[PDB]
Parts: sequence; C-alpha cells; structure tokens
Amino acid sequence: AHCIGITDRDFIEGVHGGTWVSATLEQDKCVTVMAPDKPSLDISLETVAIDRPAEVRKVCYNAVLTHVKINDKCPSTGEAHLAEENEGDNACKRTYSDRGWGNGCGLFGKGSIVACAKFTCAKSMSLFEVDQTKIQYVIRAQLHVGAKQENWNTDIKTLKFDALSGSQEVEFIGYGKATLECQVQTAVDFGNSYIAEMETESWIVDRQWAQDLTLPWQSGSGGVWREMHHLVEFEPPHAATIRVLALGNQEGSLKTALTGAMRVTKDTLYKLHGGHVSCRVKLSALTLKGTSYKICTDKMFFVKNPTDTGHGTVVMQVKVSKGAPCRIPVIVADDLTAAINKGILVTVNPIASTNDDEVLIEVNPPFGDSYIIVGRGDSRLTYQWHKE
Amino acid sequence: AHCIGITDRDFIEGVHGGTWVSATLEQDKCVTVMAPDKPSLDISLETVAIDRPAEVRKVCYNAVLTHVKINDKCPSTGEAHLAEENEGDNACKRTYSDRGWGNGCGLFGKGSIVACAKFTCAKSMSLFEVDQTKIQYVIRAQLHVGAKQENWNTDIKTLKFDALSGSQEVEFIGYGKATLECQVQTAVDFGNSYIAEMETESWIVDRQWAQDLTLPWQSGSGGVWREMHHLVEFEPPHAATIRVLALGNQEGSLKTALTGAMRVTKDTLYKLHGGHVSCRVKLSALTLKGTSYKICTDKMFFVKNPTDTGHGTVVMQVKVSKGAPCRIPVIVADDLTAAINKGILVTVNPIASTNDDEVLIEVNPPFGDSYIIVGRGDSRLTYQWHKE
Repeated sequence: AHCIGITDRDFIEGVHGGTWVSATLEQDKCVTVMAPDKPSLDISLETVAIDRPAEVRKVCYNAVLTHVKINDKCPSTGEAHLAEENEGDNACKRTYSDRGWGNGCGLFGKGSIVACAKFTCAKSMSLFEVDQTKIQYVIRAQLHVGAKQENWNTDIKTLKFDALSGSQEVEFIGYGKATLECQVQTAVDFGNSYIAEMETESWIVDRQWAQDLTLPWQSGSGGVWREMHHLVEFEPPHAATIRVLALGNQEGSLKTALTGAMRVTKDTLYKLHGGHVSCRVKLSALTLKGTSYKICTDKMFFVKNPTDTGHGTVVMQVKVSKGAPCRIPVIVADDLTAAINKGILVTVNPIASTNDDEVLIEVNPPFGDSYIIVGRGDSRLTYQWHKE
Repeated sequence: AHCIGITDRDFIEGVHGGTWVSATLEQDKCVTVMAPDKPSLDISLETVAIDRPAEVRKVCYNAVLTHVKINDKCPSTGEAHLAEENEGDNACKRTYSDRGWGNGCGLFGKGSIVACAKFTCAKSMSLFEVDQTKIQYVIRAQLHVGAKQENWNTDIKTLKFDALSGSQEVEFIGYGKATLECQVQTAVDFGNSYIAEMETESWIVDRQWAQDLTLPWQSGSGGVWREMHHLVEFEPPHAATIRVLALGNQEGSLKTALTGAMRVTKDTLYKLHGGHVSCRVKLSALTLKGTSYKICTDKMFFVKNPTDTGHGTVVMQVKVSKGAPCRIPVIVADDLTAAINKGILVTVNPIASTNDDEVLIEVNPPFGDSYIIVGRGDSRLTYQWHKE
C-alpha cells in the first residue's frame, strides 16, 4: 500500500459469498484484494523488526599488537617465565630455542623461551540474539479510493503482529472496516540466528556458523578476549629473538563469508529485509461510499492521461471542477456507441466531494481494442486503448 | 661457517686420493668437510638474494570510495549519462531502476540510471619480477682453526655465485686454498615467480596465481587502476538512489592465501629464505699449518670444559700461557695408561702462536667410556667422557 508504484503486485478476487480471503505478504511486494461491490484493499508488508536485542558475543576481525616481551633461559637453566604471562590481555607462547656457544649459553641444547604480546582489538563485530517471539510485523493497509499519490502517506493504516497477537481491525472513514488475522512465519528465516553487525552494516547469521568462526571472541560483560591465538602469529625462535606478528584484517573474508545472508539495517530497532506473513482478510464489514451522490455532470479533465501501470491495469487522474459531492461514471467499452462495460474497475465507485478534486482512477481493460469513457454528454472524456 | 652453533650440520670425509668433494648447501644448515692430514672446512649457504628487481604489477587490497554521484532518467526520457562516467579514476555502473508515479516519473517502466564513485587505493601489494639469472648465492667458508667464537666473524670468507659464475678460489693465511665450483638451483623454487610485498612482509608467489587474483591491478607507470569492480559493490536501484559501497579489507584473505609461500625480507636487496646450491669442493691445495712447531709443554687450563655439541662431537677451549709458537697434543684414549688415540680430531693439529691464546678444540670421541687427554707430563688435562 499503495500497491501502484510497487513492482511486485498480485490481485486476489473476493467472492460474493466469501468472508475471508487469504494472502501471503512478503517485503518489496504487495497485494490488491478485490470484491464485488466493495472497495479494493491494498495490503503489504512494510517492515519486519526486532527492538532492543541482547548481545550474545563479540568477534574481533582486526587486531593490533604492542609491547612484545620475551624471556630467554639457556639450556639446563630451567623453564623460562615472563612476568607478563599470567596476565589477561596478553598472548603468550611457550617453546624451546636451539642454543649453544654460538648464542650466549654454555651448553648445546634446548633453551626454554617464552613470548608475550599486548592484544587489543582494533575492530570487531557484534553478535545479538534472535528471539523469534519478539519479532514484530508491520503491515500497511490502505483502501483504493481516488487518492493522489502525494496523499498516499496520509491514508495508510499500519498494524503490528507479534509472534502471536490476535485479530486486529482497521476501520476507514466511510467505508467500514477490515479484519486481519495474520500469522507470522519465523522458522526457515528466523531459525538458528544471530544478528551480526560490523560498523554500519548488519546481517542475520547462523548461530553455529558464528560460534565456529576461527576468530577471537568476547562476552559483552567481561572484556576478556578468548582464543586470541586466532589472530597472533608466533614465528619459530632464532636464538633469543621470537617474532610476534598480527594476522591481517579479516573484514574482507568475513564479508565474503556473509554474501547471501539476509541484510539487517538499524534506524534510531533493527529492520529485517526478509520474512513473510500468512494472512486472512475479512471483507464483509467493508462498504462502498457515496453510492447516493449525484452524477458529476460538469465538464471534467485529465490531470494525468490513462497510462499503463505494467500490472495489466491503467491509471489516470481526473479533476472535477463543478460537481458537488458526486460520483464519477467510468467504463471501458468496446465502442463509443455501446455503453456495455467490458472493463474491470479497481477503483470501485469513483467519487468527488470537493471542487478541483483530483481523483485517481485505475481500471483493468479487456484484451483487444477499446475505449475508456469517463463522464456523460459531450463533457465525457474518451481515450483509445489497445491491449495486446 | 662456523658450523658449531648451527644445529643442522653434516660431516663429509674426503678420501686420501680424493680431490673434489660434493656437497649440497641449504640455508639454516651447514657442512663440515674433513680430509686426512688436512684442515677441516666449514661451508654454509648464508643468503640467497636479488638486487633491484623491476616492478611488474600492483594489486589493491584496500580501497576507499568517495564522491558518489548518480544520474536518474525517467522512462522514455532516454539513456542516463554521468559527467564523471569516463574519467579514469571512477568506478561506474549502468542499470535500470523501476520507476513510476510513486517516484517522480509520469510513466511506469524502466528508468535508465548510472552510478559512479571516486576510486582510491588505500593499501596495495607490489609485484616484482623474478629473474632466475640475476639471483646471487652468498656462501660462507671458514677453516677449523683454534678460533674463539667471538672471532668467528673475523675469519669467514664469503663467495657470490651468479646463475652462472666460474670456479672461485678461497685462500687462507698459512693453510693454502680451496676451490668452489657451485651450481645454483633455481628451478622448483623460482620458476613461475613474482616477489610480492605488503608493507613490511614479502613472499615468492606463483605468477599465474598473482595474475588470477580477483583484485584491482596497476602497472607502475600509469596510475590507472584496472578492473576496479573487484572492490566495488553496487546495490540494486531503489528509485533514484543507488548505494555504492567498498568491499572489506582483503589483507587477511590474501595473507591466508599466501601461507606456505617462501618468505622474503628486505635490508637497505631482497633476502630469499629458501633455495639450494650443489657444490664441488677442491681440497688438494689445502695444507696444515705449524706441523714443525714444538710441543706446548707448560701447564695449560680449560677456559671452557669439554661440552657436548649435540653433533656427536665435543668442544673445549684451552688457554696456553707460556708455550711459544707450539702445537697442542690432543687425543681421546680409552685409558690413562694407553696413548692409543681412538678419537677423531675435527680441529686438525691444534695451535697456539701467542701466550694467553685461547684455542678452540673439537673432537669426535668413540662410542663408550673414554678419556680426553690434552698435553703431556703432570701438566696434561684429562676429562672423563661417556658416549652412549
């Protein structure tokens, strides 16, 4: 809603005896529900969202190294010990260098040696929990009245459905109301999942995949980086010296590992670019408005000519300059002499309540050549339409 | 050279009639050539190197994007064109957005749209050529005299062999000379190769691997980054907007793709941590010195006791306080009563030319229990040795 201007669009015809009409809603997609002698309803999934999710983990992908210290003990001088060893924020390794007269010591053998470095995470990625029950589903509902596009964001009602809310009503002024009974689907799209974010970007990731990452990880309480060795390289000892290096920035590798995953985007609250809702829509309480208005008899004009919507329908915008509250007669006939309407009106029972009102009409013309006729008398507007 | 203090060590015995002795030299490894009635020769591959290599390519692994510009034309308004399209430092993409009344345009259809961004390489990797004919091979040669370790870097000669040099002579003061005829081996270690460096670190990479890298690449002459799209992401068009993002830092993935590759390190000239030289060593012109000296008869002392080298030999360091130019008698008998020498002397014919000279001895004792005897009279030093 409004489903014109949304490329992916489906139509569902309600039936005369029918009360409910079921429809599955996906994002970047919308549905127009129609019923005979009833206003058409535009329904669409606006956003899926999770507000205030809790941090489960952090994962470091860029780490700098500082303060490299080393302890070197000659053969038979015993095991080496660094003071900066049994600390927490340091990466340490135990090994044995080959030492002899060539480098200090008096014996030829294995001289114990220890190396430590200060570990600080330059850049990391946050892992939040995905509680499927906390997920809210926002749905746009808006009737097909003669509303200009510039007023579409002034007529749209929005409904939020938890993992389980009840039925919810949407009433429109003068048209009655609809009842939505939407069940959310958070299984194959909300199953094992973390919300993972780097800097500005976020994604939905497999929990097992996130936990199986070969990178240092935190708990958001204690700033103790676990499994640091994933980003620290210890070259074999020369004699006394041991070179300790930082591995590269893992931003790229992670981002390639993340291709395909559903995107997530914040705003002041996490927007989910996916998911779907299966819905049941009650239409019986919906009513047509202005069925007792007079007929707009004064000359009318096309503010916007009949143009192809791409959905197999055509839209035009008509100004009414003198008719008081009145209804606009719109048909699609195969001949200018026949008033036999062959077109299906999506904008059911057009209307003009104020003068200089620009009402939007949408019709579904028949296959073949035809004429769009709006109004009566010489005043009436006619437009040739050819549907292949 | 000196092969004591170098763990990986081999012994090659020359034969009485022999003239040439073959030996393969590898880095972090050394060979000690022995010949009866001749000074032992310490030979080792110091460094492999390439000086002033020519740049073949550059390859961008971190790029930042700036000045994103976009041109949006409505349906049937024609093809869109940016002014910044065909400048060279801009990454650009042509596409079609879905446009209608919902976003500006008056028709419903494909609106042409172009997106460009300024490309600048934040961090890159350099690729140099590996000319197998330009590679030089530095070899350490040094005789087994009674030289202290603290003088080892004062007695070593160094020879450079091109991919094809001739035989080279090394002569030592008082001991004659040796001749090296070393053929280098630069096939399976540098065949398809580039020298690839990032910041401080370098490697030897497969040429075909380097060329198949899915990253932007330069020629060092013109600063035109080819195939930029490897580090640029264009999201699908909304209506007018197109988001242009930079891909992550590729330092990490590169570094993991480089694991195993032979390392390279600079110094003021590129040191190569690999390779080997097959050699033929001439020993006939090599002579023993001081065989006409008198015998050191005055009391001597162990500056450094006989200690296991781990090479199956023992080393000690003896100070001669009073003997003039004189030779030191050393044997390894099985008994203090037997002068029968069962030990093999690596430091052939020990020597002291000045008083308070600390000459280094190395012997190969026999398996079992034995005695190391140095000097004669009561003045002689004895040391109990047990070789399992």
